[PDB]
Amino acid sequence: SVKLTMWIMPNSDTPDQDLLKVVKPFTDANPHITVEPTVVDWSAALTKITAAATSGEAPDITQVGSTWTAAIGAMEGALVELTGKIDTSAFVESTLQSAYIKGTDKMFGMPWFTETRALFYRKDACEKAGVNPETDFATWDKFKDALKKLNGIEVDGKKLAALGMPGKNDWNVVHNFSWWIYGAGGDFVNEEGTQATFSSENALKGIKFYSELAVEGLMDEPSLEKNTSDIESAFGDGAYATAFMGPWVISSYTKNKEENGNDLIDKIGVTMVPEGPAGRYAFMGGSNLVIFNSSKNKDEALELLKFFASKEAQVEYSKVSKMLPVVKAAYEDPYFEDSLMKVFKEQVDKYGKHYASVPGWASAEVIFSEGLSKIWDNVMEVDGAYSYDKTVQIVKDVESQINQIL
Ligand SMILES: OC[C@H]1O[C@@H](O[C@H]2[C@H](O)[C@@H](O)[C@H](O)O[C@@H]2CO)[C@H](O)[C@@H](O)[C@@H]1O
Repeated sequence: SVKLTMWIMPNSDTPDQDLLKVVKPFTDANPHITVEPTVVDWSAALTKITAAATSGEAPDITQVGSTWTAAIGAMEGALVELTGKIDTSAFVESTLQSAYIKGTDKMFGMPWFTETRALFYRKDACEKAGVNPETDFATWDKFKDALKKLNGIEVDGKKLAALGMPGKNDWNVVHNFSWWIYGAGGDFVNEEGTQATFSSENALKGIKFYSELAVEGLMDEPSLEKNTSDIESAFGDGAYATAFMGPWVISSYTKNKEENGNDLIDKIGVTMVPEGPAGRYAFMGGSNLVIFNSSKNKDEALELLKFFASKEAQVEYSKVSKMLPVVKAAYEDPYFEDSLMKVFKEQVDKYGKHYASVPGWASAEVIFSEGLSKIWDNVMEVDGAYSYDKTVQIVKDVESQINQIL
């Protein structure tokens, strides 16, 4: 029979089992097609996918970060063009921007799932600090005042940091700055996506406001030396009062309770990111699916992508992974009325903003990760006292690099 291979990026402790649970109805209905997933770590995925495209040794299908689709699709003869092959009228319209190469009419990926980053908070810590989560995180200024109340108060048998966020180089370095830049009134690029603009006065204002939360002692400075994975685990172990995280962590914390009784899942809530002077904006990300032009089973590969876009598969994928569907009909299922999941859906719908879907963006994220993390080294006073002037110089240099890539 036809043996389809596909690469997936992990966001759970059992990536392959989860995937096989979703595709079992497809293999049942199509007995002559089998699906075998192979996990590729996030840090290695961009290089591994790029090498697969240029060399011609690839699986049939791979997951791709939504923000990388245009970079891979723009590579001569790398991907099967999907424009006209997938019925996109059933998708959440906003999810389609990252499936195309901006400015062209060429679609090289299919939207698979969506995610955003929301504000997790500890209900018990807020009660002790006199913070009302419903209202006190609503704006930048209220958020900062709430962190001041939370900072260093003893909950149970430890002093909690008010906000825990990672600072080490991973792909989330830029994502975690994005909505602060947006909320300040700035953007990474011009409307056309051909010019970097995050050294504007407003972009710098958002960068300054967020990074100086750590200067002012409201962020756990030691956590800035760690990556997203470590902060997610630390929050699940009760280390912080608040953290901005994606919805998949809810699955981790639920499993922690089942496996050892860690009750952390029972004393957290989630609210939308605080509103800045520009209005409310949120990070919109997720992943798409692509078919390698080197595939010798392109017919079956397209059948499988269409399955992943089916309502039933979209609903089941969200339940197992906690990611958000990209297909409108999936939200008819009552599972999405859950008090935590509804926050993520409302936030990405009303306020979600995705990066420009341009071929150079994937390369830009490499530079963003290496460049913007130097801001956290400035805050940590590794090499000299903190200085906003140094942050400005870092951002100017990064902007010059990104302009050259674009
Ligand atoms: O920037 C690449 C890619 O990142 C995606 O977020 C990932 C993140 O990179 C990873 O470290 C974390 O553990 O999981 C998240 C969600 O899968 C983001 O969703 C994409 O839009 C983006 O293209």
